[PDB]
Amino acid sequence: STGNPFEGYDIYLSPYYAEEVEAAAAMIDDPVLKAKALKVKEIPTFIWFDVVRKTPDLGRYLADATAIQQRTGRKQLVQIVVYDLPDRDCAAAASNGEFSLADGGMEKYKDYVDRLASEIRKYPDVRIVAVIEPDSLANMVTNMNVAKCRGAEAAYKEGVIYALRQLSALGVYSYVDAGHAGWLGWNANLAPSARLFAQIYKDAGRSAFIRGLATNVSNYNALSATTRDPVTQGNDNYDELRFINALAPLLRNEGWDAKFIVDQGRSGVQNIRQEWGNWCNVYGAGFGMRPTLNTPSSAIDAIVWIKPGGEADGTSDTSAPRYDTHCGKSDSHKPAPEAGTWFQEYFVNLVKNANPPLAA
Ligand SMILES: O=[N+]([O-])c1ccc(O[C@@H]2O[C@H](CO)[C@@H](O[C@@H]3O[C@H](CO)[C@@H](O[C@@H]4O[C@H](CO)[C@@H](O)[C@H](O)[C@H]4O)[C@H](O)[C@H]3O)[C@H](O)[C@H]2O)cc1
Ligand SMILES: [Mg+2]
Ligand SMILES: [Mg+2]
Repeated sequence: STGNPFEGYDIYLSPYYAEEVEAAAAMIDDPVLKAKALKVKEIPTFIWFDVVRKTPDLGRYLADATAIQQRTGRKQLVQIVVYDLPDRDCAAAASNGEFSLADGGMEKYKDYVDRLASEIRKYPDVRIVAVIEPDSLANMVTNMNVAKCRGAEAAYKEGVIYALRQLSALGVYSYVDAGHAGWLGWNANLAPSARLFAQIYKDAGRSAFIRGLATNVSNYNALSATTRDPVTQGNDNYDELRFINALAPLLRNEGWDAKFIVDQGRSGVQNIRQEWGNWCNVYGAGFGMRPTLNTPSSAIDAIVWIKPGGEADGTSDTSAPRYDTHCGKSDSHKPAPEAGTWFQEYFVNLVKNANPPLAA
């Protein structure tokens, strides 16, 4: 289709996240904060498939969404994240991941995608929006000095193209991850990013199902900054809107008229980072701008909550195999559990600090 893929759809509410929120609310003693916590389970989030053992769960969500659709007659849209490349998260320790290129990682990744595809095939009547491999391509632009990233370059591109070709053949709408304003928004990185995204789009066959890009995944940038965050100094693109408005024309000239979705899940509190490159469980974050199709620009299909607030970005335990020093910074919330696991203290702050505030 030509238009906004989200238009006219009810957004399927993650049962995984609802259950986490339900249990989290139960542990909050403040009745006001408890009631606000419970509102969060009604806010649409993206469902991450960060491990291949989760692929059968996609079938379960799509069956559930299909049943809701058939019961109510209201079209359902399921939001998912493809996040399992071999040598994943190559500039960091926190979200390492289960596949290694040293151990048949590439083939195992294709199989992971194939399993995702086999579930989608069983439930063709539900629309799916997928974010493709957060951080992957952003690392390819910026971190070829990092041995793991340099070694992963061919596999990242191959893997992302495979996923895109396989999902596009199933009518899945993809948004390829594109870092954020403080990553690829820098003039050092814009043009090279535009070139890379255009290349992936091309090699993936230029399917109309490849709708565009996703920004600010698991990050904290403002969409449109009322006051400039001191941490953004030197970068003219100091919010996601500016980043996108600088990127979109470049990418267009490079052969792709791309549309955008923006994570605002943990963007409610600005001015909370000592450095812009600090990403791990940043202290005092709040739930941000709610998912909506009323965006400030025609390039932007939707504001979304891609990273589900409350799930950790990485362990702060200096003894743990996945310990990354970003997770030990003075402006990280500590002690933090393993990436992807529930982080109660952190969730409690997101609710309390939410902007706009959550209602009862
Ligand atoms: O003015 N100049 O002249 C000039 C010259 C060169 C410049 O270089 C740029 O400097 C930037 C910092 O300003 C760097 O941005 C940081 O890069 C990190 C990766 O190394 C990212 O971390 C990821 O974050 C993800 C969540 O978003 C995590 O999920 C993931 O695990 C984690 O790895 C940070 O967000 C991101 O902010 C750029 O790479 C770098 O190219 C900049 C300016
Ligand atoms: Mg500058
Ligand atoms: Mg992460």
